[PDB]
Amino acid sequence: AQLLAANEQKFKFDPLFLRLFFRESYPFTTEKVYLSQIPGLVNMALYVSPIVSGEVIRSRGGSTSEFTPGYVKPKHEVNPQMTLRRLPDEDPQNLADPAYRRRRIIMQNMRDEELAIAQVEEMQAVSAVLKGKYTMTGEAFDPVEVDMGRSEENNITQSGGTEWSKRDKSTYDPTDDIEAYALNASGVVNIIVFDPKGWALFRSFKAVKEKLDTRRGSNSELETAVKDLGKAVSYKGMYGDVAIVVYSGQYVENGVKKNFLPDNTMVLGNTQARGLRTYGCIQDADAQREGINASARYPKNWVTTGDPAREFTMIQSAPLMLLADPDEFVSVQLA
Amino acid sequence: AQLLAANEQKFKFDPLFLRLFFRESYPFTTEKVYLSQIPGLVNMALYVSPIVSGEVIRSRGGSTSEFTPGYVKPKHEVNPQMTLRRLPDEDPQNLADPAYRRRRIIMQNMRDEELAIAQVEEMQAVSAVLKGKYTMTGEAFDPVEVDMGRSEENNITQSGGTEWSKRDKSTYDPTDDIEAYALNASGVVNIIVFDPKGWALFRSFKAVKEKLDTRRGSNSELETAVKDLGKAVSYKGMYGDVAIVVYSGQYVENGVKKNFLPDNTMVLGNTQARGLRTYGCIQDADAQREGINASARYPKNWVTTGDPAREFTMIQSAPLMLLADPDEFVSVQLA
Amino acid sequence: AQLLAANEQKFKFDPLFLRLFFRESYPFTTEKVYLSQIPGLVNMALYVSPIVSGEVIRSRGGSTSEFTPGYVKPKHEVNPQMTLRRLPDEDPQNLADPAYRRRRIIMQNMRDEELAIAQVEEMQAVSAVLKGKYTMTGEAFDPVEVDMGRSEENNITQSGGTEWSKRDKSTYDPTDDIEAYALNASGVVNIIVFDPKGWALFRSFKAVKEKLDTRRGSNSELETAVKDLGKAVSYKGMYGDVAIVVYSGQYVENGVKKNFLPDNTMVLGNTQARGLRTYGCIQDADAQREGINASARYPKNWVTTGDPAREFTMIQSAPLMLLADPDEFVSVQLA
Repeated sequence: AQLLAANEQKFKFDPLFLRLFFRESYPFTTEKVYLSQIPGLVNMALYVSPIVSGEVIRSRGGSTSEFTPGYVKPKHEVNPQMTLRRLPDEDPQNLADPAYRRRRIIMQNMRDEELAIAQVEEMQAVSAVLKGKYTMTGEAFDPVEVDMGRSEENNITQSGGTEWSKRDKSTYDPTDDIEAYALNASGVVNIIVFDPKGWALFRSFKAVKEKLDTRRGSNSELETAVKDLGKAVSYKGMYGDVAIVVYSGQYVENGVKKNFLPDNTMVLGNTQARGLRTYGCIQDADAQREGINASARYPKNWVTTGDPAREFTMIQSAPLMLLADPDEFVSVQLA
Repeated sequence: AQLLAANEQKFKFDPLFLRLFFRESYPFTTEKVYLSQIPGLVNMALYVSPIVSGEVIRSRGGSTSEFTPGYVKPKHEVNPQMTLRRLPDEDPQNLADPAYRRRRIIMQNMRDEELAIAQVEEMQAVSAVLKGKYTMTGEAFDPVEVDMGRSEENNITQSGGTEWSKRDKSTYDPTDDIEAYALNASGVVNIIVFDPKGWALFRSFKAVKEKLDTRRGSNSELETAVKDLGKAVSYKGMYGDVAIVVYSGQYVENGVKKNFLPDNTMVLGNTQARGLRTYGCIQDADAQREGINASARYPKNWVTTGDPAREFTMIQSAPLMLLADPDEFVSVQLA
Repeated sequence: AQLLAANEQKFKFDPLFLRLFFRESYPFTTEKVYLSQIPGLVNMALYVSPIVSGEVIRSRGGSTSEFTPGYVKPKHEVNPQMTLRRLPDEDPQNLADPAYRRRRIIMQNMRDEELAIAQVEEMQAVSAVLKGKYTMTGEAFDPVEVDMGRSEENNITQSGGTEWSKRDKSTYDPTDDIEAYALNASGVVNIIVFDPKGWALFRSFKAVKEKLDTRRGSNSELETAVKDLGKAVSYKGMYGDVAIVVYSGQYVENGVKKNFLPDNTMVLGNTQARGLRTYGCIQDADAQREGINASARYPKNWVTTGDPAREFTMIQSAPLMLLADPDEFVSVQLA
């Protein structure tokens, strides 16, 4: 059987949300995820004369704690009938070796497994930053709710008398409307990432293209962080002090593709916003014995006997994406 | 006769369709091609409970999983009278000996056999992704039809009603048309490869000229993948987010050179698409006897006696150029 | 733990459809079943000249492929407490040894495995040639559809138009109706398989009673099938050139017995009709580890650890009882 240390992946393919907002991670050593354990923020200094001692500082972070993360654990078989990919310039002599073929199959199954986990880790992020409400469902899970604690004003949808679709396409300037939306953002807005269906509406305005300086090179760091996803994400240009990204990544259902975002929607935030990546206990009998109770991922390979007689490789984790200031992003439902 | 070791070519000149979309290859160990063994696409992760239970994931192949490969075995003769081409740095003194003349004519036959096979493979790939459908024909061979499953929404015909050739060349902006045609691409496009004749009408508009970039290219390693194909491939620049390539390849029929693409056409798509390069078995006694049934190419040299007392060279293969998702591209039929 | 050498069933008990139409069996080597790999029939040898190269015959034709098998795996436990079924003409002295008693109860348990899988094969076969369409389903196995391609011209229902009950049971003749039913058979028909209570009404006609022949012996080799399954199969005699046989077989559901053929049915076919007996792979780690992928049955004895700590016996199969051509039978729904 493959050793547990066979974890040679080193691929970082975070789809534009775990790579820009949810950088820091907090794996937990307890089963449930207790929100009151995060480091939190800090008071100013509390001036004190240098003859008397000062009160010790204590930061706690959040009140509602007893959350519960999902415990996704996809499996795969290693049936040695798959037609292995012809790696460039590899010899055919090595392909005859059963051990090398088995190792190649295990390595490909690891990639397939890790691409299956990040889908949930990004669906959680998308759901968190659209409404601040996110429920976990699935067969045999007892659906668990997650209330991030959003305000109400940070969901402004254009549904009044005048919308961006049913007005003038030559004289209207959306700068004022965008600033009005970003006023209640509890900070300086920096990213106005679009869903391309909703993007095409904004793009039609000439007042946009008359001032959208879409020069190549976003800010010298954003395009460095987003070139890896040449399939899903794209960069439009700079709208002055802010940049525009078009995110079109799709999450696959049992057999069908679906969009992460509703088509005619946009969301505003910052690249410096902090997003928690809290995990939970990897409740495994062997993982407890190897002292890896608190960790991000946990591969395992075993050989089953008798009824489902096969060899399985499984990846298990516990994603409970969170935010510190959920009301800093504003998700505008366009029309 | 020269042995199987006469395979010293190691030249990678696959022309823009086997290198940009069909990079990965899946040679098979059976007469036909079955999509069941193909890894396919990863599914969702399916939240489950803790160690209580766990369900096994199987990656199926869908509905159709049986295709017939396009077997091919072009033959050449090695008559030691053909006047050798004056390749540079070639001394005739160490050339008059037949031991070198034959050894070089063998290599020349290998080169043009491989060139013909690779060019037919590219023709197959273009016929595949220009319209989604495909066929196999030929004298002394049973016709075979191959259907990728392209959606009808990805075959936009420009001739109907609103073309590009009948608009003002200084006021009409074709960005809106490109956006409207690339909206239904099931993924952000970055490659808008044109035709040598089809690019003229697109570029004739003035609005493109100022916005169009020529700055040597700043997209990716794509410029390196283009510089090797200096003859029939030209890289123009930036449309703002996508790259522009004008490709004017040619292939030799019975006696006439023709282009791969229909005259006034263009394609949009992604440079990160998944293009299958499935191959059948090399149904030869020696290949099976040497365990080389699963391979992309098979050279062979022998001498037949009695009626055709001549020495021959063969390169056997069986391409079935296939595309994972045909709906990731848009084929605009310009007019 | 008994090894795979415990294969001593030695019982040939094919019930009248695996013996009359589905004689030829073909265990596949791929998980899914592709009919484009069936050898097919053989034609007359050409009169090739002596001193000339011959021509290679191709034993292929007819795709109709892509059918998946209905994997079946019934378990049993071998707890040594049950009173052993004492076989007639056996030595009772060596029954004292528990090691022999366990080895005998293993085979007594294996017989039930074989019978309970033969019943599933009969369920596959009987209604295979009754409509063409076949839905295989059950718990822990999602429903699967298998369609032969029978035409509506081959499934005449007597209820359409004129019934048979509302007719004179002493003067009317069904010969014209029989010929009309047999005209759309794409081949001569000589079997008139009935249902006993659906055959009583057919026999109720006066002319049929004396018209039916009851001569000794079948045509060539039809009485041979009767001599084996005499409990539920009866051969009335001759009806010109078509044989009258009555199948009153039953299969056991959980605790109740059901008849194989629905009430009012009669099938018109040929004894030489080709009926496939395809199979799937033995999806088991030990099967690949011992190279027994292409097999119909697969015994296994093994020991469970911990929760149901017992020793089990299991047989795995994959019956996909299939017809070479759906248009060789006519299944009249009597009325």
